[PDB]
Amino acid sequence: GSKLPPGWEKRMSRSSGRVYYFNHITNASQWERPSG
Repeated sequence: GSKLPPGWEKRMSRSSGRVYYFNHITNASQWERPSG
């Protein structure tokens, strides 16, 4: 994929903000897309 590892969700920010992805191991979030 695009720099992100597997381990992720497509959470939403404050509400409408963005679908910042969120990892569930490390619980960081981001704009790219993982695929392995």
